[PDB]
Amino acid sequence: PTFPPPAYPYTESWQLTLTTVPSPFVGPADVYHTRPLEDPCGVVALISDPQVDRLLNEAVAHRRPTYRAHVAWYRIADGCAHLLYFIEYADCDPRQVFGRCRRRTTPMWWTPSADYMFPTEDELGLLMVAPGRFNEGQYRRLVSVDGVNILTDFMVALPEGQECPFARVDQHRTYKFGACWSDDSFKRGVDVMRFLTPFYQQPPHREVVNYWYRKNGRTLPRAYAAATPYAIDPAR
Repeated sequence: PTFPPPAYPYTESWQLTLTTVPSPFVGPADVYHTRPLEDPCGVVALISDPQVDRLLNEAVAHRRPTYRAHVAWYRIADGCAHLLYFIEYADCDPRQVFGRCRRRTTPMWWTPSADYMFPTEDELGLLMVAPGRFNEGQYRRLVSVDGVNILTDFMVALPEGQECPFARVDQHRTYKFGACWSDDSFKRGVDVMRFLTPFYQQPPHREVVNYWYRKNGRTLPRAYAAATPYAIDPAR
């Protein structure tokens, strides 16, 4: 294992430059498939390298001392998207790992999902812990650096008749996924804080979900295999 890296000071705010959620429909998205669970109470890894390092390298090549960024996730439905996650970064260091920034917002979450979903350590993936089957679907990631957008789709397939006995299904029954927004709605403006809720940064978020997982007798994996461009064990 490794010790935690050294801390660096940053300013946390509710918002930075964006008050509305960026449209997820700004371009085409490469498609990946999350790896099937070995058992229903396992962890789904929405992980795939966005190759955002290219954009940081460009900042260095043009001798720009900082970069700006944001990350958003969405559930894609027919003709519209449900909100899921949004965070913004400013005064970021292009010679450090993504997200090493002097300014960042609180992550903004769809709270029912935040009960069992949280970002990966590098902040560019999501982990989905012991999901109810209702979580099946198409998850889009937006990674943006200096106004350049990278889009990635993650297909989450969960077999019919398989569900974790302690899956979080209570909040979904009450709140579901929230409203669904078309491209034209994103263009007119969907207010971030109107529909999403400020939340913990990734490390305490991970540990809050981990506490629930461990209380139910399960241990988070030490590593997570990336989503693949092909489907593994596809159904019907």
